[PDB]
Amino acid sequence: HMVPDSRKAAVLGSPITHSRSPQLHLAAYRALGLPSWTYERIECTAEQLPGLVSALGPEWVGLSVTMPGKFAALEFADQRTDRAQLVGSANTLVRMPTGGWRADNTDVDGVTGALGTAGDSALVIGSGGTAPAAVVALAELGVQRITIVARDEGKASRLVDLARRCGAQGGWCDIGGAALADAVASADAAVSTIPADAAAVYADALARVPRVLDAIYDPWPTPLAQAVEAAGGEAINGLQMLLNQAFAQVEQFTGMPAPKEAMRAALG
Repeated sequence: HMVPDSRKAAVLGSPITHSRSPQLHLAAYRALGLPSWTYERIECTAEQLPGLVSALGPEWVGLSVTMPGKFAALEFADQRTDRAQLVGSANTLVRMPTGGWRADNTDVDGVTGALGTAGDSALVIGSGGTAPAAVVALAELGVQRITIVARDEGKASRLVDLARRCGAQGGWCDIGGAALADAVASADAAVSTIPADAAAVYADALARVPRVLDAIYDPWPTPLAQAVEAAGGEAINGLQMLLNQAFAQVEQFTGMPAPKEAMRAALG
């Protein structure tokens, strides 16, 4: 009954059925020659997360964390990356060689990896819970200006503040207002964080942004993507954010380069 040792990982959150993390990680571990590592789903509230992680034994190598637990994960960890602190939340907990848990935010990699570059002037469409990672990612892509295109000036102002704390210029553009055309005319890229049916209202107005990362991937192409493509631009969907989020977790958990083709085969 001599067998190789193995490690345990999981995704924590609630609801926990939509996450693709188990699929992408098991596809990676099998490609990396670690077929006995396990990756489970654990339903977990923000309030439950610290007690849950605190009790895990040394065989637990890493956790992915999704809503509603990302703030709690950052607070729980005894070490955190600078970019997780800057985003203000963590979607990743990695066991350290000598026992601690390190928090990171690879949602940032989702956007930097999916987009590649965002040029000099980038838009974030929306002001909801995924917008902070988009802002920090755009700043990490070296954009000079981040414009928050959203309806709620209050939620937008907090993202403008974050853009500036990241070193970029920032400002707000009312999605429903007269200033949108000028924001689009000078934009090099956009990240759209809102649902497809909400973005469809503004698809023609956003069509001229040359490169658009749409967080939505089902159905595809979205109305937004269709307009961008009809205008000669490039539309990228949210599966590429999920892919690039996962690359970084797999590398941190296994210490091996991400098996990218194997993970692409599991993407959907």
